[PDB]
Amino acid sequence: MSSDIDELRREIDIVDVISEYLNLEKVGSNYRTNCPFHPDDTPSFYVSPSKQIFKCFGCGVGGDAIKFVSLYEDISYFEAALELAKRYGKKLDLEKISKDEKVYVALDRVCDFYRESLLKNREASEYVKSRGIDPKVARKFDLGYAPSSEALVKVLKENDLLEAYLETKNLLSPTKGVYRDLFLRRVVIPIKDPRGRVIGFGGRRIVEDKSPKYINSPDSRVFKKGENLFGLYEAKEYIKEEGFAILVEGYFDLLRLFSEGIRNVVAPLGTALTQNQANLLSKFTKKVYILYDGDDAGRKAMKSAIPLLLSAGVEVYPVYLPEGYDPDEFIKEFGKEELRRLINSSGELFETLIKTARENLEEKTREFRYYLGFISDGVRRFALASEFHTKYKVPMEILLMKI
Ligand SMILES: [Zn+2]
Repeated sequence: MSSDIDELRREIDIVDVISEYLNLEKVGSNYRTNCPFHPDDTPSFYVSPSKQIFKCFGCGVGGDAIKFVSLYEDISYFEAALELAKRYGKKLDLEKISKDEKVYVALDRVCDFYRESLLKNREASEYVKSRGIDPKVARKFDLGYAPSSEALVKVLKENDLLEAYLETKNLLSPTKGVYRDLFLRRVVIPIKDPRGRVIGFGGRRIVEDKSPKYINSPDSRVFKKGENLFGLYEAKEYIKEEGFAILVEGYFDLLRLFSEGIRNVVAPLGTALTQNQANLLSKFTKKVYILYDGDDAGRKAMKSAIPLLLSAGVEVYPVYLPEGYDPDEFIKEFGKEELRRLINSSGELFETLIKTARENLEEKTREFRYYLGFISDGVRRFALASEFHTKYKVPMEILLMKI
Protein backbone atom coordinates (compact mmCIF):
# COMPACT_ATOMS: atom_id res chain seq x y z
CA MET A 1 0.00 0.00 0.00
CA SER A 2 1.14 3.58 0.80
CA SER A 3 1.60 5.54 4.08
CA ASP A 4 3.36 8.73 5.29
CA ILE A 5 4.66 7.03 8.41
CA ASP A 6 6.16 4.01 6.63
CA GLU A 7 7.72 6.38 4.06
CA LEU A 8 9.05 8.50 6.91
CA ARG A 9 10.56 5.52 8.66
CA ARG A 10 12.32 4.34 5.46
CA GLU A 11 13.90 7.78 4.96
CA ILE A 12 15.25 8.18 8.54
CA ASP A 13 18.66 6.85 9.55
CA ILE A 14 18.59 6.30 13.31
CA VAL A 15 22.33 7.07 13.54
CA ASP A 16 21.80 10.60 12.18
CA VAL A 17 18.85 11.30 14.51
CA ILE A 18 20.36 10.06 17.77
CA SER A 19 23.74 11.71 17.01
CA GLU A 20 21.99 15.12 17.15
CA TYR A 21 21.21 14.40 20.83
CA LEU A 22 23.99 12.11 22.02
CA ASN A 23 27.75 11.70 21.75
CA LEU A 24 28.00 8.38 19.94
CA GLU A 25 31.21 6.35 19.96
CA LYS A 26 31.61 3.74 17.22
CA VAL A 27 32.06 0.28 18.79
CA GLY A 28 32.39 -2.33 16.05
CA SER A 29 29.41 -1.94 13.69
CA ASN A 30 27.35 -0.27 16.41
CA TYR A 31 27.43 3.00 18.36
CA ARG A 32 27.29 3.30 22.10
CA THR A 33 26.97 6.08 24.67
CA ASN A 34 25.62 6.55 28.21
CA CYS A 35 21.87 6.15 28.51
CA PRO A 36 19.91 9.44 28.88
CA PHE A 37 16.90 7.61 30.38
CA HIS A 38 18.49 5.68 33.26
CA PRO A 39 21.69 6.38 35.23
CA ASP A 40 24.64 4.01 34.96
CA ASP A 41 28.40 4.29 35.25
CA THR A 42 29.18 2.47 32.00
CA PRO A 43 27.81 3.19 28.50
CA SER A 44 25.04 0.59 27.98
CA PHE A 45 22.96 2.31 25.28
CA TYR A 46 23.52 0.94 21.78
CA VAL A 47 22.46 2.08 18.34
CA SER A 48 22.60 -0.48 15.54
CA PRO A 49 22.87 0.93 12.03
CA SER A 50 21.93 -2.53 10.59
CA LYS A 51 18.80 -3.06 12.70
CA GLN A 52 17.89 0.67 12.77
CA ILE A 53 16.95 0.44 16.45
CA PHE A 54 18.48 1.48 19.76
CA LYS A 55 18.51 -0.69 22.89
CA CYS A 56 19.75 0.09 26.37
CA PHE A 57 21.42 -2.92 28.00
CA GLY A 58 21.13 -1.03 31.27
CA CYS A 59 17.42 -0.36 31.57
CA GLY A 60 16.09 -2.26 28.54
CA VAL A 61 14.52 0.71 26.76
CA GLY A 62 14.62 0.15 22.99
CA GLY A 63 13.00 1.11 19.72
CA ASP A 64 13.26 3.00 16.44
CA ALA A 65 14.39 6.55 15.72
CA ILE A 66 10.96 8.18 16.10
CA LYS A 67 10.57 6.44 19.45
CA PHE A 68 13.94 7.78 20.64
CA VAL A 69 12.79 11.35 19.92
CA SER A 70 9.45 10.64 21.64
CA LEU A 71 11.30 9.61 24.78
CA TYR A 72 13.92 12.34 24.64
CA GLU A 73 11.37 15.13 24.07
CA ASP A 74 8.65 13.62 26.29
CA ILE A 75 6.09 13.63 23.46
CA SER A 76 3.96 11.00 21.77
CA TYR A 77 5.35 8.67 19.14
CA PHE A 78 3.32 10.46 16.42
CA GLU A 79 4.21 13.90 17.78
CA ALA A 80 7.87 12.79 17.41
CA ALA A 81 7.02 11.49 13.95
CA LEU A 82 5.75 14.96 12.96
CA GLU A 83 8.85 16.67 14.29
CA LEU A 84 11.10 14.29 12.29
CA ALA A 85 8.96 14.60 9.15
CA LYS A 86 9.59 18.37 9.18
CA ARG A 87 13.36 17.79 9.60
CA TYR A 88 13.36 15.36 6.66
CA GLY A 89 10.98 17.25 4.34
CA LYS A 90 8.49 14.41 4.30
CA LYS A 91 4.74 14.81 4.58
CA LEU A 92 2.81 13.47 7.58
CA ASP A 93 -0.85 14.36 8.15
CA LEU A 94 -1.79 12.98 11.58
CA GLU A 95 -5.36 12.54 10.32
CA LYS A 96 -4.27 10.00 7.71
CA ILE A 97 -2.50 7.83 10.32
CA SER A 98 -4.26 4.48 10.08
CA LYS A 99 -5.72 2.83 13.20
CA ASP A 100 -3.71 -0.17 12.08
CA GLU A 101 -0.44 1.76 12.58
CA LYS A 102 -1.73 3.05 15.94
CA VAL A 103 -2.42 -0.49 17.20
CA TYR A 104 1.28 -1.43 16.84
CA VAL A 105 2.35 1.85 18.38
CA ALA A 106 -0.04 1.22 21.30
CA LEU A 107 1.21 -2.33 21.79
CA ASP A 108 4.72 -0.92 21.97
CA ARG A 109 3.88 1.95 24.32
CA VAL A 110 2.03 -0.43 26.62
CA CYS A 111 5.12 -2.68 26.59
CA ASP A 112 7.20 0.32 27.81
CA PHE A 113 4.65 1.02 30.53
CA TYR A 114 4.84 -2.55 31.86
CA ARG A 115 8.66 -2.55 31.68
CA GLU A 116 8.79 0.66 33.73
CA SER A 117 6.26 -0.82 36.10
CA LEU A 118 8.33 -3.95 36.70
CA LEU A 119 11.43 -1.86 37.55
CA LYS A 120 9.37 0.15 40.05
CA ASN A 121 7.72 -2.82 41.82
CA ARG A 122 10.07 -4.56 44.23
CA GLU A 123 7.98 -7.72 44.65
CA ALA A 124 7.52 -8.35 40.93
CA SER A 125 11.23 -7.72 40.23
CA GLU A 126 12.42 -9.95 43.07
CA TYR A 127 9.90 -12.57 42.02
CA VAL A 128 11.23 -12.77 38.45
CA LYS A 129 14.78 -12.88 39.79
CA SER A 130 13.91 -15.50 42.39
CA ARG A 131 12.71 -17.75 39.55
CA GLY A 132 16.18 -17.86 37.97
CA ILE A 133 15.65 -15.28 35.20
CA ASP A 134 18.73 -13.14 34.68
CA PRO A 135 18.10 -9.35 34.83
CA LYS A 136 19.94 -9.03 31.50
CA VAL A 137 17.44 -11.49 29.94
CA ALA A 138 14.49 -9.80 31.70
CA ARG A 139 15.53 -6.55 29.97
CA LYS A 140 16.28 -8.14 26.57
CA PHE A 141 12.84 -9.74 26.53
CA ASP A 142 11.10 -6.57 27.79
CA LEU A 143 9.56 -8.28 30.83
CA GLY A 144 7.05 -6.21 32.67
CA TYR A 145 4.37 -5.94 35.32
CA ALA A 146 0.77 -4.65 35.17
CA PRO A 147 0.29 -2.60 38.36
CA SER A 148 -2.87 -0.59 37.60
CA SER A 149 -5.64 -0.31 35.03
CA GLU A 150 -6.04 3.43 35.66
CA ALA A 151 -2.28 4.03 35.20
CA LEU A 152 -2.35 2.13 31.85
CA VAL A 153 -5.51 3.94 30.68
CA LYS A 154 -3.98 7.33 31.51
CA VAL A 155 -0.90 6.66 29.36
CA LEU A 156 -3.09 5.42 26.53
CA LYS A 157 -5.38 8.47 26.64
CA GLU A 158 -2.38 10.85 27.03
CA ASN A 159 -0.81 9.27 23.90
CA ASP A 160 -4.11 9.13 22.03
CA LEU A 161 -3.77 5.36 21.68
CA LEU A 162 -6.76 4.03 23.70
CA GLU A 163 -9.11 3.40 20.81
CA ALA A 164 -6.38 1.66 18.80
CA TYR A 165 -5.40 -0.41 21.85
CA LEU A 166 -9.02 -1.55 22.31
CA GLU A 167 -8.77 -3.42 19.01
CA THR A 168 -6.24 -5.79 20.73
CA LYS A 169 -8.75 -6.93 23.37
CA ASN A 170 -6.03 -6.57 26.01
CA LEU A 171 -8.44 -4.24 27.79
CA LEU A 172 -11.74 -5.24 29.40
CA SER A 173 -14.64 -2.82 29.94
CA PRO A 174 -16.71 -3.84 33.01
CA THR A 175 -18.78 -0.61 32.78
CA LYS A 176 -19.15 2.06 30.05
CA GLY A 177 -15.95 4.08 29.59
CA VAL A 178 -14.15 2.26 32.42
CA TYR A 179 -11.35 -0.22 31.78
CA ARG A 180 -9.62 -3.15 33.43
CA ASP A 181 -6.29 -4.43 32.18
CA LEU A 182 -6.57 -8.07 31.17
CA PHE A 183 -3.07 -8.60 32.62
CA LEU A 184 -3.66 -6.71 35.90
CA ARG A 185 -1.26 -7.81 38.67
CA ARG A 186 0.67 -10.21 36.41
CA VAL A 187 4.29 -10.35 35.35
CA VAL A 188 3.99 -9.55 31.67
CA ILE A 189 5.92 -11.35 28.95
CA PRO A 190 5.65 -9.49 25.65
CA ILE A 191 4.97 -11.63 22.62
CA LYS A 192 6.82 -10.50 19.48
CA ASP A 193 6.39 -11.55 15.88
CA PRO A 194 9.47 -13.02 14.10
CA ARG A 195 10.54 -9.43 13.20
CA GLY A 196 10.44 -8.15 16.78
CA ARG A 197 7.14 -6.26 16.75
CA VAL A 198 5.21 -6.60 19.97
CA ILE A 199 1.90 -8.18 18.92
CA GLY A 200 0.55 -8.99 22.41
CA PHE A 201 1.35 -10.36 25.86
CA GLY A 202 1.44 -13.36 28.11
CA GLY A 203 0.83 -12.74 31.82
CA ARG A 204 1.91 -14.99 34.70
CA ARG A 205 -0.05 -14.29 37.83
CA ILE A 206 2.00 -13.76 41.01
CA VAL A 207 -0.92 -13.36 43.43
CA GLU A 208 -3.28 -16.09 44.73
CA ASP A 209 -6.46 -15.95 42.63
CA LYS A 210 -9.11 -18.15 40.97
CA SER A 211 -7.84 -17.16 37.46
CA PRO A 212 -5.43 -19.23 35.31
CA LYS A 213 -1.79 -19.00 36.26
CA TYR A 214 -1.01 -17.93 32.67
CA ILE A 215 -3.03 -15.97 30.13
CA ASN A 216 -2.34 -14.62 26.63
CA SER A 217 -3.81 -11.85 24.59
CA PRO A 218 -6.99 -13.17 22.89
CA ASP A 219 -6.69 -13.87 19.15
CA SER A 220 -7.31 -10.88 16.90
CA ARG A 221 -6.17 -9.29 13.67
CA VAL A 222 -2.74 -8.49 15.13
CA PHE A 223 -2.22 -11.56 17.38
CA LYS A 224 -2.59 -15.25 16.43
CA LYS A 225 -1.12 -17.55 19.07
CA GLY A 226 -1.10 -20.59 16.77
CA GLU A 227 1.05 -18.81 14.16
CA ASN A 228 3.87 -17.36 16.32
CA LEU A 229 6.73 -18.75 18.40
CA PHE A 230 7.92 -17.15 21.60
CA GLY A 231 11.57 -16.21 21.34
CA LEU A 232 11.90 -16.52 17.56
CA TYR A 233 12.93 -12.88 17.12
CA GLU A 234 15.55 -13.23 19.84
CA ALA A 235 16.65 -16.76 18.78
CA LYS A 236 16.81 -16.65 14.99
CA GLU A 237 20.43 -15.49 14.62
CA TYR A 238 21.59 -18.21 17.07
CA ILE A 239 19.46 -20.88 15.38
CA LYS A 240 21.06 -19.99 12.00
CA GLU A 241 24.58 -19.85 13.42
CA GLU A 242 24.27 -23.15 15.35
CA GLY A 243 22.36 -25.09 12.69
CA PHE A 244 19.58 -26.21 15.04
CA ALA A 245 16.87 -24.94 17.35
CA ILE A 246 15.87 -26.15 20.81
CA LEU A 247 12.09 -26.37 21.41
CA VAL A 248 10.97 -26.01 25.02
CA GLU A 249 7.38 -26.03 26.33
CA GLY A 250 6.80 -22.50 27.55
CA TYR A 251 8.16 -18.98 28.15
CA PHE A 252 9.73 -19.67 31.57
CA ASP A 253 11.81 -22.58 30.24
CA LEU A 254 12.94 -20.38 27.38
CA LEU A 255 13.83 -17.43 29.61
CA ARG A 256 15.82 -19.79 31.83
CA LEU A 257 17.82 -21.35 28.98
CA PHE A 258 18.53 -17.83 27.61
CA SER A 259 19.60 -16.82 31.17
CA GLU A 260 22.16 -19.60 30.95
CA GLY A 261 23.43 -18.54 27.51
CA ILE A 262 21.51 -21.16 25.51
CA ARG A 263 19.95 -18.84 22.99
CA ASN A 264 18.84 -20.86 19.95
CA VAL A 265 15.55 -21.66 21.74
CA VAL A 266 11.84 -21.20 20.89
CA ALA A 267 8.59 -22.16 22.58
CA PRO A 268 4.94 -22.59 21.44
CA LEU A 269 2.73 -19.67 22.19
CA GLY A 270 0.92 -20.39 25.35
CA THR A 271 0.32 -24.11 24.64
CA ALA A 272 1.09 -27.23 22.52
CA LEU A 273 3.10 -26.79 19.36
CA THR A 274 0.82 -26.33 16.30
CA GLN A 275 1.49 -27.26 12.70
CA ASN A 276 1.69 -23.56 11.73
CA GLN A 277 4.37 -23.13 14.43
CA ALA A 278 6.28 -26.23 13.20
CA ASN A 279 6.00 -24.90 9.59
CA LEU A 280 7.27 -21.49 10.76
CA LEU A 281 10.18 -23.07 12.66
CA SER A 282 11.13 -25.06 9.51
CA LYS A 283 11.78 -21.79 7.67
CA PHE A 284 14.71 -21.18 10.10
CA THR A 285 16.09 -24.62 10.63
CA LYS A 286 15.85 -28.26 9.62
CA LYS A 287 17.06 -29.67 12.98
CA VAL A 288 15.11 -29.37 16.20
CA TYR A 289 15.94 -30.69 19.61
CA ILE A 290 12.83 -31.05 21.75
CA LEU A 291 13.27 -30.56 25.47
CA TYR A 292 10.10 -30.97 27.43
CA ASP A 293 9.63 -31.90 31.12
CA GLY A 294 11.03 -35.24 32.31
CA ASP A 295 7.69 -36.74 33.21
CA ASP A 296 4.91 -38.67 31.53
CA ALA A 297 2.96 -35.68 30.24
CA GLY A 298 6.17 -34.08 28.90
CA ARG A 299 7.05 -37.28 27.10
CA LYS A 300 3.51 -37.48 25.71
CA ALA A 301 3.71 -33.81 24.59
CA MET A 302 6.98 -34.52 22.75
CA LYS A 303 5.28 -37.42 20.97
CA SER A 304 2.34 -35.21 19.92
CA ALA A 305 4.70 -32.51 18.59
CA ILE A 306 7.09 -34.78 16.66
CA PRO A 307 4.78 -35.58 13.69
CA LEU A 308 4.15 -31.83 13.21
CA LEU A 309 7.92 -31.29 13.03
CA LEU A 310 8.42 -34.29 10.71
CA SER A 311 5.65 -33.04 8.38
CA ALA A 312 7.38 -29.67 8.15
CA GLY A 313 10.54 -31.52 7.07
CA VAL A 314 12.59 -31.09 10.19
CA GLU A 315 14.87 -33.76 11.67
CA VAL A 316 13.91 -34.30 15.27
CA TYR A 317 16.17 -35.05 18.27
CA PRO A 318 14.21 -35.75 21.47
CA VAL A 319 16.08 -34.78 24.60
CA TYR A 320 15.11 -36.81 27.63
CA LEU A 321 15.44 -35.12 30.98
CA PRO A 322 15.61 -37.53 33.93
CA GLU A 323 12.32 -38.33 35.68
CA GLY A 324 10.99 -35.44 37.67
CA TYR A 325 13.15 -32.66 36.17
CA ASP A 326 12.09 -29.70 34.08
CA PRO A 327 14.83 -27.64 32.36
CA ASP A 328 14.97 -25.22 35.35
CA GLU A 329 15.60 -27.96 37.98
CA PHE A 330 18.04 -29.81 35.73
CA ILE A 331 20.10 -26.63 35.29
CA LYS A 332 19.98 -25.85 39.01
CA GLU A 333 21.29 -29.29 40.04
CA PHE A 334 23.69 -30.13 37.21
CA GLY A 335 24.57 -26.74 35.65
CA LYS A 336 24.08 -25.13 32.23
CA GLU A 337 27.00 -26.96 30.65
CA GLU A 338 25.63 -30.40 31.50
CA LEU A 339 22.33 -29.41 29.85
CA ARG A 340 24.27 -28.43 26.70
CA ARG A 341 25.98 -31.81 26.85
CA LEU A 342 22.66 -33.69 27.38
CA ILE A 343 21.21 -31.91 24.37
CA ASN A 344 24.27 -32.72 22.22
CA SER A 345 24.37 -36.40 23.35
CA SER A 346 20.71 -36.86 22.29
CA GLY A 347 20.31 -39.11 19.23
CA GLU A 348 18.15 -38.41 16.16
CA LEU A 349 14.61 -39.87 16.36
CA PHE A 350 14.86 -42.70 13.77
CA GLU A 351 18.47 -43.55 14.50
CA THR A 352 17.45 -43.89 18.17
CA LEU A 353 14.41 -46.08 17.31
CA ILE A 354 16.66 -48.29 15.16
CA LYS A 355 19.19 -48.48 18.03
CA THR A 356 16.62 -49.32 20.74
CA ALA A 357 13.89 -51.31 18.93
CA ARG A 358 15.67 -54.30 20.55
CA GLU A 359 13.92 -53.32 23.83
CA ASN A 360 10.41 -54.13 22.60
CA LEU A 361 10.32 -54.94 18.90
CA GLU A 362 6.50 -54.95 18.93
CA GLU A 363 6.01 -51.52 20.49
CA LYS A 364 9.07 -49.98 18.83
CA THR A 365 8.03 -51.12 15.35
CA ARG A 366 4.66 -49.45 15.98
CA GLU A 367 6.34 -46.14 16.81
CA PHE A 368 8.84 -46.36 13.96
CA ARG A 369 6.21 -47.09 11.33
CA TYR A 370 3.97 -44.38 12.79
CA TYR A 371 6.70 -41.68 12.70
CA LEU A 372 7.80 -42.87 9.28
CA GLY A 373 4.39 -41.93 7.91
CA PHE A 374 5.12 -38.19 8.41
CA ILE A 375 8.31 -38.13 6.29
CA SER A 376 7.60 -36.38 2.99
CA ASP A 377 11.02 -37.27 1.57
CA GLY A 378 10.32 -40.74 0.12
CA VAL A 379 14.00 -41.39 -0.58
CA ARG A 380 14.84 -40.82 3.10
CA ARG A 381 11.67 -42.66 4.12
CA PHE A 382 12.80 -45.76 2.17
CA ALA A 383 16.37 -45.77 3.52
CA LEU A 384 15.01 -45.64 7.04
CA ALA A 385 12.57 -48.47 6.31
CA SER A 386 15.36 -50.49 4.67
CA GLU A 387 17.67 -50.13 7.68
CA PHE A 388 14.97 -51.27 10.14
CA HIS A 389 13.93 -54.16 7.85
CA THR A 390 17.57 -55.28 7.45
CA LYS A 391 18.19 -55.08 11.16
CA TYR A 392 14.91 -56.52 12.68
CA LYS A 393 13.51 -58.52 9.71
CA VAL A 394 10.17 -56.70 9.84
CA PRO A 395 8.63 -56.90 6.33
CA MET A 396 8.90 -53.74 4.22
CA GLU A 397 5.11 -53.80 3.76
CA ILE A 398 4.53 -53.63 7.55
CA LEU A 399 6.93 -50.68 7.90
CA LEU A 400 5.46 -48.79 4.93
CA MET A 401 1.91 -49.39 6.28
CA LYS A 402 0.89 -51.20 3.06
CA ILE A 403 -2.56 -52.71 3.72
ZN1 LIG B 1 18.95 2.95 29.84
